[PDB]
Amino acid sequence: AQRRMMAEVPNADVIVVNEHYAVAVKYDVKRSAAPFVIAKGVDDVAFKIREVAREYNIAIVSAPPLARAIYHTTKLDQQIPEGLFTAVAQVLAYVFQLRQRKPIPIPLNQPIPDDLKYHHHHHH
Repeated sequence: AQRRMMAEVPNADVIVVNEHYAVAVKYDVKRSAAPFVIAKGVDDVAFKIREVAREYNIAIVSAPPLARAIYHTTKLDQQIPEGLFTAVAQVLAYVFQLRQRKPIPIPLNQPIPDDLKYHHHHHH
């Protein structure tokens, strides 16, 4: 949650959002096979990421379990875990296929893996 992180949000391909979550995701294959997180924050920092993204016409999409799973499993400048690739790649496909405001609700097409979930859950 830095000015240095906030300066990177203009380079995002998408913000996955939804106590508030926002993760700014980039796909740049000359650097990494998997998308990577270039900004992330919760609550107010999440809304500052969103406001910058909207200023720069960067798609913001609501998929709450994906937003949370990315945030919990991916540090800044790190690739998302392999278990989230297909879900993020399908969000990216939708973003890239948009034609030339609340976030766009996108249904997930499969579950988020158990091992990337239950971050706040009290196990017995």
